[PDB]
Amino acid sequence: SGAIYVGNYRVVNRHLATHNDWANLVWEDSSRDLLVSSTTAQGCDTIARCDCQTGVYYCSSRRKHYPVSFSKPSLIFVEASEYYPARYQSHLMLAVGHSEPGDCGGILRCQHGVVGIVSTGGNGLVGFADVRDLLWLDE
Ligand SMILES: NC(=O)[C@H]1CCCN(C(=O)Cc2cccnc2N)C1
Ligand SMILES: [Zn+2]
Repeated sequence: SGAIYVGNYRVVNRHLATHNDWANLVWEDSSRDLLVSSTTAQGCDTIARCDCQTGVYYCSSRRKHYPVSFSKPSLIFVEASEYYPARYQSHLMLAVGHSEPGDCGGILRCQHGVVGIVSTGGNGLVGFADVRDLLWLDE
């Protein structure tokens, strides 16, 4: 679990969005595993606007943060799960690191701010849904 709180927006993994997230829907994209909902309170976070390929993510299944090198956002095949059929997930960045289901929502940050959230994993890999291209989050 986990979310990004920026301005009057909450960014979560689409597959973990609550009834309240869907009742206050701003934008969602199944191909990216992202959903953004509106909030009444002003959020705690800054979004990175950069091309960093290194940063640090929070791994809830270890209660720890780990440094990672990650690929540029791209279209990557993701196996079928209970939440989606087998498909290509876009804007996804992979890195070598620990992740379990439950780790989705952990933030990846670089020195400029929030880069994205954990969205996929397994086999010693961790995948992050990129948010740096969503310029409207702080416009
Ligand atoms: N389609 C998606 O974005 C995900 C939906 C939930 C299930 N998916 C995983 O990759 C979970 C996972 C498996 C094993 C270790 N770590 C993990 N985070 C795919
Ligand atoms: Zn950066």
